[PDB]
Amino acid sequence: HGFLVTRHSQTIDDPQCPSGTKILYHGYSLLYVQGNERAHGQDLGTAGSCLRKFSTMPFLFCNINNVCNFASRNDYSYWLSTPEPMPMSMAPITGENIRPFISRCAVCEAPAMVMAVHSQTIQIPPCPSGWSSLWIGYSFVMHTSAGAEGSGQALASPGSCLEEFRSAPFIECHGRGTCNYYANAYSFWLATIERSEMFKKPTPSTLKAGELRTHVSRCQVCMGTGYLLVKHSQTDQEPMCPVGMNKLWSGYSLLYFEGQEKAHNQDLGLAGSCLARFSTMPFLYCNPGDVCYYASRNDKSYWLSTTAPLPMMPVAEDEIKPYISRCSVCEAPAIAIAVHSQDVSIPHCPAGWRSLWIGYSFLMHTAAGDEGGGQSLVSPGSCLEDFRATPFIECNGGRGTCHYYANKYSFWLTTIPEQSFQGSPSADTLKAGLIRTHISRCQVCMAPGFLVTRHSQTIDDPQCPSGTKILYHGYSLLYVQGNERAHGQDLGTAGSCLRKFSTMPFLFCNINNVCNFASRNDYSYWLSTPEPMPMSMAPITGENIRPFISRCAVCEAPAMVMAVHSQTIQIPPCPSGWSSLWIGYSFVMHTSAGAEGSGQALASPGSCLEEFRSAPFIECHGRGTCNYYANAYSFWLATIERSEMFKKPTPSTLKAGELRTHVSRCQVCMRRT
Amino acid sequence: HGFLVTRHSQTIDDPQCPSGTKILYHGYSLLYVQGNERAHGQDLGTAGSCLRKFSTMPFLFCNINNVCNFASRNDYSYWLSTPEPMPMSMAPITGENIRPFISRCAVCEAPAMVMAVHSQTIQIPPCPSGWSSLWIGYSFVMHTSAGAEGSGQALASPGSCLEEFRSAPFIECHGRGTCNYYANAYSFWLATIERSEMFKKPTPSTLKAGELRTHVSRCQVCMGTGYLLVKHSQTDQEPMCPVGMNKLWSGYSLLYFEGQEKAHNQDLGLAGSCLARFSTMPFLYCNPGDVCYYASRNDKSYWLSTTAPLPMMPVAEDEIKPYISRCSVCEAPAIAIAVHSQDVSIPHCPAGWRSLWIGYSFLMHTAAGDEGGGQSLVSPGSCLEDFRATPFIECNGGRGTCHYYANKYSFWLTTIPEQSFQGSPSADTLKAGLIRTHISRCQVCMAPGFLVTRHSQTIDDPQCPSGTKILYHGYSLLYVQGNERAHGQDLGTAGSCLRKFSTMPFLFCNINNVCNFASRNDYSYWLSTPEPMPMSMAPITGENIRPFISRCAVCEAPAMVMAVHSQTIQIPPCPSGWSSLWIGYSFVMHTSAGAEGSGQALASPGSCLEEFRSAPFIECHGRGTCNYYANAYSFWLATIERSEMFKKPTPSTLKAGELRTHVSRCQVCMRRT
Ligand SMILES: [Cl-]
Ligand SMILES: [Cl-]
Ligand SMILES: [Cl-]
Ligand SMILES: [Cl-]
Ligand SMILES: [Cl-]
Ligand SMILES: [Cl-]
Ligand SMILES: [Cl-]
Ligand SMILES: [Cl-]
Ligand SMILES: [Cl-]
Ligand SMILES: [Cl-]
Ligand SMILES: [Cl-]
Ligand SMILES: [Cl-]
Repeated sequence: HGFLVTRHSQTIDDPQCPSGTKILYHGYSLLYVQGNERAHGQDLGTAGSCLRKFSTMPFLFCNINNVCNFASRNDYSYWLSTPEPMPMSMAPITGENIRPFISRCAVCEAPAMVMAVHSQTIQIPPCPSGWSSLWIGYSFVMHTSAGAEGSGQALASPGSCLEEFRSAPFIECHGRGTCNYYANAYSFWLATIERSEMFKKPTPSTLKAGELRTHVSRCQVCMGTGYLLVKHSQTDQEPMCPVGMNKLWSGYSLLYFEGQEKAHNQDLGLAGSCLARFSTMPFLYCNPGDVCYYASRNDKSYWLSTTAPLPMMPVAEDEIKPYISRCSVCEAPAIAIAVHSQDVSIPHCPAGWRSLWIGYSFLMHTAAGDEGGGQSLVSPGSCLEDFRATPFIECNGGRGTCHYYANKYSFWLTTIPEQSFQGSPSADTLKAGLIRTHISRCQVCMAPGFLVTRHSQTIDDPQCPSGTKILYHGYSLLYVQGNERAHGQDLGTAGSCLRKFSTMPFLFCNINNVCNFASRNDYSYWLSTPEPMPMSMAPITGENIRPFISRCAVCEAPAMVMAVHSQTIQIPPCPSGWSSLWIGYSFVMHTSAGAEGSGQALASPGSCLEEFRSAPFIECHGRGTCNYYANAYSFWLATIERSEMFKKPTPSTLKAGELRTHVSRCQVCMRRT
Repeated sequence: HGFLVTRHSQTIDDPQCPSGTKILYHGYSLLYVQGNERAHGQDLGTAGSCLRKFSTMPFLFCNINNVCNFASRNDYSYWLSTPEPMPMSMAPITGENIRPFISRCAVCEAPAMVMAVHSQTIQIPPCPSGWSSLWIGYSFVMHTSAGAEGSGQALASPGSCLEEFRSAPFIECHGRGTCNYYANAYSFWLATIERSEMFKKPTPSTLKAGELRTHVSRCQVCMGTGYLLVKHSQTDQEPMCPVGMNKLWSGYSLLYFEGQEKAHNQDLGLAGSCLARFSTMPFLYCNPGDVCYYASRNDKSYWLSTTAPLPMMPVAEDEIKPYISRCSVCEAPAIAIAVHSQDVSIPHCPAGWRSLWIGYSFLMHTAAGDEGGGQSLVSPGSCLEDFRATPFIECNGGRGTCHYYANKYSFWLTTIPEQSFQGSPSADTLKAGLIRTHISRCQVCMAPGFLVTRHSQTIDDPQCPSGTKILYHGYSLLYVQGNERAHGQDLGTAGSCLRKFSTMPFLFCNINNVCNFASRNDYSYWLSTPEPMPMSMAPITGENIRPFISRCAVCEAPAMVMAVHSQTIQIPPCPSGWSSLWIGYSFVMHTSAGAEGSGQALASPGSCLEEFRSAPFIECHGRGTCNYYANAYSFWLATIERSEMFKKPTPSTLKAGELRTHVSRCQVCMRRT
């Protein structure tokens, strides 16, 4: 069916594909990139973390004036690293001296899906019954470096299970060709939690060389038939698995971690959002000097919550339990997806598809600072059965307490009374019994196969590619920005294809159970068409917006689909056993207002746009206006010569007529069945 | 008395000192720097914006392991620029080709204080009666570039009045030696506002070459005897000036602007916080292509507010007026300062000092996103007569509406029952009649002369320097971090010298009139002593914190004091007419948790620390713990060879025994009287 597993050696040698899997290609271990000071990661369990060609600057950026710049500002790349020591000078490494520092990786095709399980103890967690073992490791969850930017791993992804513990598991590289370790490069790991300690104030620990792994959770990567379904009860009782679905485990509903004031979220539809053991501080962090700190600074955790009444002051220890939502992870015979109506009407499941539950369209959230995160709209995690203005609670780390604070926001897709296009939303403030008719509805449904999403980048619906069948058409949503926090929908997922357009397709709700729609200064971003910008350069409003918005198709596929990238001007061939759906250009990330943005998974078809555009997306506002602004940046994978991988990038500024000469090419492929 | 004015030519030629002033030195126009992705600006009206030696990397950073790195990561510097065109290649500029792009400046000594006034029309505002004119210009307020980081000008500073309008008034440089213009380099200007339009929804305008200056406010820089006192009524009536103080103007209480999701604040004790004409969008912005946008995106403004009752929905147009606090700017015979008690007791004014009012210690604020700002604790702007859990209102730009949202926080210095040292704060949640006894009190008092603040960086009180007299001693506060936003107290100001220490010297209050003290995950930062870090490297608690905290003295001076910096290993001589108070090392900025931080004004004695330390400050938490963490970074001005100013910086990594070889030296000087 085309499942993939990616393995990282954390040495200069290629890792072997785990028993029962077969090699597709090898590469270098890409952790994340940082462009215009915004980080965008690649999950280490996915093929996008494995790049065939290294470079300290593997991407470039383009502006709306059709000018692209390569290695010509101040951007970063980050790579998993080897045991190689820092040179005694502690000065940045350049050229071929970089090579001994970069981890290698393997992309392998598995016969069945692959996941990680975590013990939250020093013991190895066993694989689920009937699942086969691929490797064991240490629970790696997130990381931060320059600017305290960073990214993290999904806790059910193999990428959260590193086979070698390192206080310094990654190295920082710069567009100018330098790489080094820096004292603020932090690695975050799941900590060991005793069941008896779950609802006690954490005992802080400062750990040094020789005792570090004593507090690091262990993991095992496992392969098994079927798929995973995750349910969150939003109550203090574990949910029941649907009829016929064996339960793997129950736990506590984890929404996100905050380390160094940087959120790292778990998708509520994935098993990483269901943690078996609760703590107000379930992780620790290490600096590169082999010193780790558990519950010894000012970090926090966030959990989906129950209807337990708002406390007057923070709750401590065992008073926390009634507040924490519970979850169950279940073995499913097919992949569950969410469908959203953007309407008062509940959306029906497609004909023949088994329905699992009905809910409300939960999109994103913010709390302390402007940190937060959001859900994938094709994930069941975006469909909460119970609407709640405040669906999560904050747990303040080493304090051992949890509380509701006034800056907690939830964001929900809105109902839209128009059949499909809302260019001029009307602001409103909603309370009490007037809220729910403005919250989009959803249903979670079991799909018979797989989904491929395609974007025309024109006003015309795209055709479904060969071997796939249309499910629905819509508009190309790139990301949203709520309360100054950006949240994307991967362009390879059905969440980037919305049946209804609005310049403001969401609203937000506060601790006082008041919701505000199109009343503040929030944004939506959409892939756009070749429609020329107006000569006036003034914002576009209302019905005049329609010619600018790209259309999309969501299609049913008989097998899995992926993107591969050449990092050259040549088209990369599809892997053996895979056939071609389309070709395009390697699209990595983007920023716009406030330098916020999002990006694509490099193994996702969403990182392979069929039409190169220096300005591939348009910015819209709750005010009912859209425009192209001069700070809209698109980032693409750069072309790299194998012989020059480790040499200093040669900076280049490209103009119209030579843009696509330095843009990596890609192909989208589906496993032949 | 030693007043200074700084002028920027915006060309390659030295500007002339304005009539009635005399030249001290010339240099290059430094706008801001960015280190570890955090921006720190120098107000263009101050001598710290005028650096004798240019470099694309004029600073270095040091970590707690006594290792310093120069031009060896990925940092930035920004400079006011000339009319020089971009090269046709649009590729980064290097080497001597940079020189034609950098503005020159002059630092001049004035016989009296200097300010800017703004018309908010296309007409030149007249100088106040009895004030003499120095130059006229255009109202320049803030700017953003890479990462949408940036900084801005105080609206009563000459730095807010640029003599030449430019859509692209500054250029971006990098540690690697490159400089260029980028499409996201935004300049923000005060807009023209008709009195009849003040409380109407803004009319958006997209402006192109040939009509840009039609919407740009004009300004005049003026010199006059005496000082300025600013009062905010916190009501819809203008405050009366104190007896004997002539009123210059009345206006509306401006707290901050938000452009590109980056706050730029006005000090509530300075005349820039009193804007004569209100608008929900009082500024516009330009990109470097000579295209400007007024009320055409998603920016906002924030104002001090009244007791007008919380509206159920946003208020529009003329319903806004009852909500906006009013202000008056008054001519004062001496400089008013705030003194804070950190106690239930109201602090008395020093003997002989005229008292102006009594209030509560207002420290900082956050609202949309995590943006916000704060007050200087020696400024009367930190002493609000009326405590308010929500002392400001948000105005949503081009919507033309204002509202109170649930994520608005105010932060206040706390009362502390200990005589001077609180190492273990006890968390509490406060409501209704139990709040006010926990809010520090203040009094605003007219000082007979000037103030100099000195830090011992030891547990011993420093001596007041020659020619000054002790006023009080305290502890060295570097900055605070509330709701993930950092807010500093310049080390050359009395606000960095607090009579009482706490790991959590503040609390925050929410829209529901509930205050939370030491209950979440906030921070305070203090200059520290030579006390060794514990071998255990574990956090320090309670009374054990005392040996680590630096002491300070606030002293009365007969004249103004400044810092000068050599950018070499040699001590810079005091200017002619000025005598030496102490020598030290050029200290620019710092970051710690979350890569947040603050910095010093380079003309302030706070940028001249007498003891160089790679780890000059310690991090404390509301939990009652303090520690040195590996991501604590100190940034210092680097040494620069005049012949190599425009050449590529040579990167250097320095170890113990050679740290001070690349650290600029400074001297603190007082005008002889
Ligand atoms: Cl770069
Ligand atoms: Cl470092
Ligand atoms: Cl912690
Ligand atoms: Cl709160
Ligand atoms: Cl909005
Ligand atoms: Cl723009
Ligand atoms: Cl650098
Ligand atoms: Cl650009
Ligand atoms: Cl605007
Ligand atoms: Cl709100
Ligand atoms: Cl706290
Ligand atoms: Cl640390």
